Order: sequence, then structure tokens, then C-alpha cells
Amino acid sequence: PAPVAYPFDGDPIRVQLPFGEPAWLVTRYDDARFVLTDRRFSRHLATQRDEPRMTPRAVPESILTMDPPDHTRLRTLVSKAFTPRRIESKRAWIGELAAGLVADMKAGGAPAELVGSYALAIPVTVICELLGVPEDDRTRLRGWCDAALSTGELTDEECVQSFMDLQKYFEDLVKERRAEPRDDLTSALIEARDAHDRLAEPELIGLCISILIGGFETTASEISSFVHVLQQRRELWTRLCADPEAIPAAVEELLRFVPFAANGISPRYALEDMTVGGVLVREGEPVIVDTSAVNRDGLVFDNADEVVIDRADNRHMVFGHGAHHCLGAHLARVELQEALKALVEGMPGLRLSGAPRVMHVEW
Ligand code: HEM
Ligand SMILES: [Cl-]
Ligand SMILES: [Cl-]
Ligand SMILES: [Mg+2]
Ligand SMILES: [Mg+2]
Ligand SMILES: [Mg+2]
Repeated sequence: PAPVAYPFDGDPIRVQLPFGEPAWLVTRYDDARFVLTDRRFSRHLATQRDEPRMTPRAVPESILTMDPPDHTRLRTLVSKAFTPRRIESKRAWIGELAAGLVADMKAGGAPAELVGSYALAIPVTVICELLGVPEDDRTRLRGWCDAALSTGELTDEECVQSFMDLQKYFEDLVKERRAEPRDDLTSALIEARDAHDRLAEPELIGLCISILIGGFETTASEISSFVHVLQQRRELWTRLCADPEAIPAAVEELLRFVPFAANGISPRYALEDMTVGGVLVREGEPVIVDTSAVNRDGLVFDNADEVVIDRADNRHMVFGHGAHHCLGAHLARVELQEALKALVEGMPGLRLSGAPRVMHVEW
């Protein structure tokens, strides 16, 4: 087919992202399950092909560009450190943090700018605390944080200097924690072993960066979009004010419902010619799962285009599937649950004044 421009039956669609080669776009859940689970699809060809992507720089090698067995080694090592216990043990604290940020907005008076004061504030502080970045070094991360969230108007060179600054900073942090270990994720990653296997210094630095960048904008955008969606369907906001125990269910359903601009899921490359949902995918061609479409696939989700908080069997793909399923999924869930909880408890009368980049709120 002639490719169509992406971002903008059920058969895969030929698309052209802003950069890279043309790709097949998968919109059906059943098709996506194959693409993301099966060992006949590869990520590591990313770095030998011209990867469909939103930004011009060729993609750096990372945990997200690996295939089993190299990938499995990395995930095994990371799972020794990034454990569900280490995550849950932070829930109360994340809750206190969230409550404190709501109280800070209150003390400043309406209107507050929710993106900057809340949606961005929670994940950057949570990730930093987890990683062990001290408060008096967090200024080093601000450049990236601006680069991730903006258009206005960082230079090409400021972006690359701010990303290299992440490398430089995390190199220092990894050296410091190797020499003086602490109770943080960075030290636990350095200490992780699987027999004699361990993460090399460049792998540690890369993982710290992958954690920060995987957790920051994603979590931030979802907090902002959750609040937007709940405010436009205010009957749902009110329900959560009346029934804060429904928040975990509501987080799952908002994760399903909130549409991604681009592909949150990275391209997978066919290792041999295969038909997927009726189209021939050639050896070496990329296939992109559209998270938003798959999460609205009416063959799987009844009333897919409505928000149904208590939806039974809400097995969405917002965190992907298969081997590369979001390392941070549990942490993200904790952050989103506690973010919504603090807002509905602290500001049940919240309304919009004028994901979003800026979003002003009164109460
Ligand atoms: C709402 C928040 C989040 C969303 C929607 C999200 C989404 C995703 C998705 C879709 C993937 C798979 C990409 C693919 O297979 O191509 C992924 C992977 C990843 N996520 Fe997240 N994520 C979120 C939060 C986090 C957090 C808080 C962290 C870290 C603490 C994190 C770290 C990562 C990492 C390291 C990977 C790569 C895993 C691998 O390749 O094995 N994410 N995430
Ligand atoms: Cl042929
Ligand atoms: Cl999941
Ligand atoms: Mg299979
Ligand atoms: Mg140094
Ligand atoms: Mg109850």
C-alpha cells in the first residue's frame, strides 16, 4: 500500500513515522499479542535498520534494543534489585509526597498549574528517591526533564548536552555508590549478581538512564491525562471522590482508555517472512503496535470507547507484553494510585480553569 503518515479493517496499515523506514501498524489485540511475544520478532535489529521513530537521532543500544538471551540476563539482574517489595515499601511515602504537593498547591492559592506542580513533580521525585539521587544533585536532571516535556525552545545542542549530562552524572553516581554503598536502587543494581554475572559500568549507567526516562514523562503524561479525562467526564471524578477504594480499578481503566499520541511500543522486526493479521510482513520489516487502538479493540473490550472503572478482565497493553513488558509497571501503578488518591482527598472540588503541557486548576 501507499504508506500513510503516522501519528495520524483492523488489518495492519502501512505507515510512515517522521523518521525511519515504513512500517506496519498493528491495531488488533490478537495481532499485538503475537508481535510482542513471539521469538520470530526481534528488537535487536533496531540498531541495524532505520528504525521507525519520532526523533531523528538513531536509537542507542539499551535494555529496550536487546533480544533474549542478552535481554533475559539484563532483566534477571535488574529483577534482583527492582523488586515488588522495594516498590510497595515506598507506597506510604509516595502517598505523603503526593499529599504534601496538594497541600503546597493549596497554600499557593488558585489557580495552580497542575503539570508543573504535580504531574511532573511526583515521578521525578519518586525516581530520584528510588535511585538514590540526593536532593542537592537533582538540578543535574532538570535539563533532560525540560527536553522530554517541551517544544519551546530547547536547541538541538542543549538536548544532546543534557542527555550526555545524564551519562556524566550517573557515571559519577555509580562510582560513588560502588565505593560507598547505600540502601538505594543504584547500589542494589551494582550489587546484583546471577552467579559471577554482574552489570558492567556502562550497563549500570544505561539502566539508570532507562529507568529515569522510562518513568518520568510516561508517568507525568498519565497523571495529567487522567485528571483531564476525569474532569471532562466529571461523573467519574465525583464517583472517585465518593469511593476512593475504586482508584486502583480506575487507574487500570484510565491506563486503557487514555490515547497515546505516538507508539509507546517500539517497533519489532520480522526475522522471517510471516503473515500478521492478513498482511505479509517481510523479513527485516518493522511492525509497530498502536497501544491506543489495541486497548480499544472491540473484539476484546465491551464498550471500548467508554470509561468503565469496574471493567471485568481489563488486560490492557499500556505496559506492553512479553519480554519487554514495562519494568516499572508496578511502580507506575503505585504512583498513579497515590497521585489520584491525594488529589481526590485534598481537592475534591477540583476543576479546570484553562497529554496537556499546561493545565490550570482551581478548587
Ligand atoms: C504510566 C507509566 C508507564 C507507561 C505507560 C510505561 C510504558 C512502557 C511500555 C509500553 C514499555 C514497553 C515498550 C516496548 O515493549 O516496546 C515499557 C518498558 C519499560 N519501562 Fe515503562 N512505562 C511506564 C512507567 C515506567 C516507570 C515508572 C519506569 C521505571 C521505574 C519504567 C521503565 C521502563 C523500562 C526500563 C522499560 C524497558 C523494559 C525492557 O525493555 O525490558 N516505566 N514501559
Ligand atoms: Cl514473496
Ligand atoms: Cl500489565
Ligand atoms: Mg508464539
Ligand atoms: Mg565523572
Ligand atoms: Mg467500599
